[PDB]
Amino acid sequence: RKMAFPSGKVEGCMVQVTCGTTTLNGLWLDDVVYCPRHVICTSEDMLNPNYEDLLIRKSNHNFLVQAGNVQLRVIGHSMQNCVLKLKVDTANPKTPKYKFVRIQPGQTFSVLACYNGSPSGVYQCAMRPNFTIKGSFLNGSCGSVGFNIDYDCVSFCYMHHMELPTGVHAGTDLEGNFYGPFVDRQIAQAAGTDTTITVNVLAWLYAAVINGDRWFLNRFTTTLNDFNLVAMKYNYEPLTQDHVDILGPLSAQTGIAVLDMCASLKELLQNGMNGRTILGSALLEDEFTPFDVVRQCSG
Amino acid sequence: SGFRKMAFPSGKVEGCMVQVTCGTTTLNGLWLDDVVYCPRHVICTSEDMLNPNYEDLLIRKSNHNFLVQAGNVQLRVIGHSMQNCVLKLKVDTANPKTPKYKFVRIQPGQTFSVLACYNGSPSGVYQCAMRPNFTIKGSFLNGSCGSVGFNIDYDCVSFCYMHHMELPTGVHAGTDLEGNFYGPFVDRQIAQAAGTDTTITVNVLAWLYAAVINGDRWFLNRFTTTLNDFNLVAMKYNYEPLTQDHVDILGPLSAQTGIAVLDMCASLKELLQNGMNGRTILGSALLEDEFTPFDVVRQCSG
Ligand SMILES: *C(=N)[C@H](C[C@@H]1CCNC1=O)NC(=O)[C@@H]1[C@@H]2[C@H](CN1C(=O)[C@@H](NC(=O)C(F)(F)F)C(C)(C)C)C2(C)C
Ligand SMILES: *C(=N)[C@H](C[C@@H]1CCNC1=O)NC(=O)[C@@H]1[C@@H]2[C@H](CN1C(=O)[C@@H](NC(=O)C(F)(F)F)C(C)(C)C)C2(C)C
Repeated sequence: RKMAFPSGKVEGCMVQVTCGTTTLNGLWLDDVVYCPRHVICTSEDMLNPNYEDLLIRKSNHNFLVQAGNVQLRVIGHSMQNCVLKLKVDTANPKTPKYKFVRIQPGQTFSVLACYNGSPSGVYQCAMRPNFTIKGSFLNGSCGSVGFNIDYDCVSFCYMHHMELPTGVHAGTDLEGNFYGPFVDRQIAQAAGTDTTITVNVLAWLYAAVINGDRWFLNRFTTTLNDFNLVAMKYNYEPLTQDHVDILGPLSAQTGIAVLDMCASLKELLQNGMNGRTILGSALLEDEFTPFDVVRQCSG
Repeated sequence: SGFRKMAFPSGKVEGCMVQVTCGTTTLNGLWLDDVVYCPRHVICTSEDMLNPNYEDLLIRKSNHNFLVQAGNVQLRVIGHSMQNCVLKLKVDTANPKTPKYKFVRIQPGQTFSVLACYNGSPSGVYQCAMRPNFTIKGSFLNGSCGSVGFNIDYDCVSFCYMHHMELPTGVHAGTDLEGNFYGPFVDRQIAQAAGTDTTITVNVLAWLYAAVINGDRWFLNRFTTTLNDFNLVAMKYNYEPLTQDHVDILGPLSAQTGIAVLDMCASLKELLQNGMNGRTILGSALLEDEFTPFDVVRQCSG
């Protein structure tokens, strides 16, 4: 099934940041708190903000940072793209090993949804090819982060900023650069047409084969270039060299060449599933990555 | 908005997980105060699991045969007792990370989070429900026993499940923290099958309300039905009956959407008799039944 990473290492980094009456969540690592810069905005400000001018008027003593009800004094502030960086007087004793990463469309991560600095729930999702995520976020969730854990290292990849009219969500990496062509202004914005994540569908078919569900395999293969041109006709993402590489381990485990699985997928796309299921499903799953299959099938 | 299968944050439980070893058998334990809880079959060899004499096996053990590891540090066992299918190991150090907690026994249909662990180390968290046939549709591998399921209310962890075994159909079975199995199963390595399962009707309706709150409305219709006439059709399709307490607990979702519970029941009735026409609800091709009304209110309202 779809699992989240254990959230404990991130829970110990969640704080709340307040300007005036505007409050959201921040991320406390060592002696720095990271949060969306629109915390410095009033309601009217958000309709058409001048962030450079709003920050010039701000001082350290205007920022209220709290871990629980314990205040952390801000001793410096700066803006990096769409994130604020607030230096505080206390190094977080629960800081884990960590890094900041910018992920690619199709990569999955866990989200720790927080409100008023208080973790509320954890769920798994993926960066869509149109650079949105199908999240679950209510008022006050901004600053919630998405992450992956490898070994003892937390790779932070997403911070939440906004919800689009179609009910999907958009945000930045931890250097404040939006995923996608979105801006942190309350103005009409729309997600592009989404596509299906082909590398992930393939990983899910490999998973099916590993579990003994393999009726969909044909005795044919294709060329990468031929597969990519046909895939786009069904609103499927084309494969990159990196996609073919990260499928290597699953190809080796099953002995099924990547391009042979591509040929099997193409036949599925052309003829559908004749009232048949794969892993108990009539829909092809596209939010399980090859890493997810390995991690969840090996423990 | 949006709607995801959501688990509780797992940090408070991660701080309680440890490793327990007997001979060559290793699994997970739950360290609360100065006691470690774990499945009793940790004391079994391969031959023992095929036909265990648990009380005899435990009388023949001593404290020092139990190797308990928290992180990289060994804890010294100073006592041990057996409560049903659970072993309690008294250790000489209290867990400083112990949360406020209670042990509860849940009813079928209720949901909970599972923190899957291996060798005392947390691996993943996911949301489950207690099936009507007392199994759970988990994801557990070798070494996962002693993983627990829980809910959190404010700052209090309610432990409701500890993992013990996997049935041949791939569903899972375990105990409450008093060591009593959910369902008619035993901690012995012998073929065991579960009763026939049913769908958790009140949960399906809560999820239909979630789909409406999120703008997925295609399955609604202009009709209503009586509670009894709905239950007749539900039971025909192997769905649980809907009680008046279930109707009441759906009230707040009915109020938010303006859709009476018995109006939604008429839509579910039509879904059961006609199928979904290959359409989806909240991106699902099947009716989801592992969100309670509380789960939906909490995620869609706050
Ligand atoms: C931050 N706590 C929220 C998170 C939102 C609220 C409901 N669900 C979410 O994910 N972010 C905002 O309120 C941001 C903030 C001003 C407006 N905004 C929006 O998300 C708005 N959306 C847009 O303006 C749109 F459509 F362009 F995406 C809103 C209409 C409130 C959903 C700023 C700076 C974008
Ligand atoms: C605990 N570490 C494992 C967890 C298992 C391993 C595979 N997936 C799981 O959830 N539990 C066990 O190994 C228990 C333990 C001996 C046998 N067992 C089983 O789960 C076996 N099942 C059964 O014998 C059956 F059919 F009754 F469910 C197994 C065939 C190994 C899955 C005991 C005492 C039950």
